[PDB]
Amino acid sequence: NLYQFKNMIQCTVPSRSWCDFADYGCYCGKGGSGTPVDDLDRCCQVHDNCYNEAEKISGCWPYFKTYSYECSQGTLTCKGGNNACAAAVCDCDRLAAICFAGAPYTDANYNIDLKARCQ
Repeated sequence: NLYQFKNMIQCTVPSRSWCDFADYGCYCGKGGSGTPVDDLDRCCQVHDNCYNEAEKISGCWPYFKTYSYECSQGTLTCKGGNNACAAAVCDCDRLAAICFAGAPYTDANYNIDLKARCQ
């Protein structure tokens, strides 16, 4: 669920407030449309596409699905016991939090005009 994804970001990018990733580019912090603006926005495009794919599983709602995962000593682990939906959504979130860690953050891309730039 999103609360869990917020915590994953806090796990991999503790130098940034989680909120920096909540409204960035065309894809970070919504469903997403148009052309990703940079590397970090591409993390988010893949994250969003990953959620769209997980939505094909019956009863699977990525924003709301509570999975089982661990954050400790700089490492994210999606745990055994996750059903197909949980395991899919957890992996979406885990792969995204890692991507965020290695991607540059450009302040100009925070809170851009989605209607004009993301068509």
